Amino acid sequence: AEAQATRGRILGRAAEIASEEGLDGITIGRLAEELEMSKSGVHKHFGTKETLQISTLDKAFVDFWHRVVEPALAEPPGLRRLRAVCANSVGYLEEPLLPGGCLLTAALSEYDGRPGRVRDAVAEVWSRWREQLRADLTAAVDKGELPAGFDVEQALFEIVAAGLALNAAMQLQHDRTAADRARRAIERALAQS
Amino acid sequence: AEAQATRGRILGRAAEIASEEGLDGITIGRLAEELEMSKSGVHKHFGTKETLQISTLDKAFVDFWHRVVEPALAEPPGLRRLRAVCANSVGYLEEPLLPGGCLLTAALSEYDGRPGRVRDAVAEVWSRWREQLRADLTAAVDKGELPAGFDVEQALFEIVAAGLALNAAMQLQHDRTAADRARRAIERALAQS
Ligand SMILES: [Ca+2]
Ligand SMILES: [Ca+2]
Repeated sequence: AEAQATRGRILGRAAEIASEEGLDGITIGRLAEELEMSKSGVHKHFGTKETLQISTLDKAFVDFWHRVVEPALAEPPGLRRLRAVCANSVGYLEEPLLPGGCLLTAALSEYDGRPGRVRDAVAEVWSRWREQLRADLTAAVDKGELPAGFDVEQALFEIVAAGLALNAAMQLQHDRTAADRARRAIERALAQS
Repeated sequence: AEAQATRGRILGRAAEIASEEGLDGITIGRLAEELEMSKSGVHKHFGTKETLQISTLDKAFVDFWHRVVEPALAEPPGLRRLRAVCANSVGYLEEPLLPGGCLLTAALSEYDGRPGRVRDAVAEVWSRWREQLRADLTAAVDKGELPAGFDVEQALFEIVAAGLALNAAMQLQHDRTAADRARRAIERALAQS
């Protein structure tokens, strides 16, 4: 079952490629060529390019979650966990796992005008991410760490916005100042949203 | 010189197509087929697909500027002009000229990992937009409408971030609540950044 290793090789290379070229740059044939494999050998892991595209998206999300959310679980729900998650996500955006930055953020713009199975998977991922942030904001109000009338969705909007702007600045401008601005924007989100 | 009209037809259809498919979905052959023209007839306006791609980006930016910035010039520089520009840009994002939303925002994610002439043009456009916002923030401090130690680049970061998040929410989620959140995020940007 060194298949599991081969699968990881495929998905790993696909995430790298897709982070700069887009998910639609991902075909069975492209990956066979990149890894000096037969198309047959790729096809036994992933039947269609859409399956490969979705599995690559999922893999990248798993790697992100392991770097960003899992380390934060050593903190209690609420502001403690939220601050940890946000510090980790900023870190991940300023030093991405993939050469083209955050694949989740890029897939968002690539697929929002592309109705179908891949876009539905992008929506699913973004939904889980937003919920992880929202749960800790909600917990923080519940625990009295934020005021009773605090607007959870406003703060969430602004926190996600900071991430999107950080990724754009890093990828387009190589602007390393954006991270400190994202950090400040996240604190400001917590102060009256 | 009904060529000028033909050019507008080409660029118009190209902006529509690119807003959902990306700028890399733009070829001479695609547009010839879309408009029932010869490739020859397209090629006399735009020699290469990169020229066509850049001209389409520019056209879309011109249309945006005419809807968003020009109407705001009836206001004095500073907060008056800034609020008008931001209200217009929010309006444009909730009711876009193109079916796939803001082309400038999409090109940003499409081309940041694609070094070359198109990406350089995307950078140029985004630079002009950021400067239009920055000039009015700077004017507002200069006029004493914002406090003396107000951080112009923080506010700018957060204002641009709100636009990026609004476009993502509109395009992916059809979430019409995002506009009111963008509006609130822009006011909050002006309050201590
Ligand atoms: Ca929940
Ligand atoms: Ca200037």
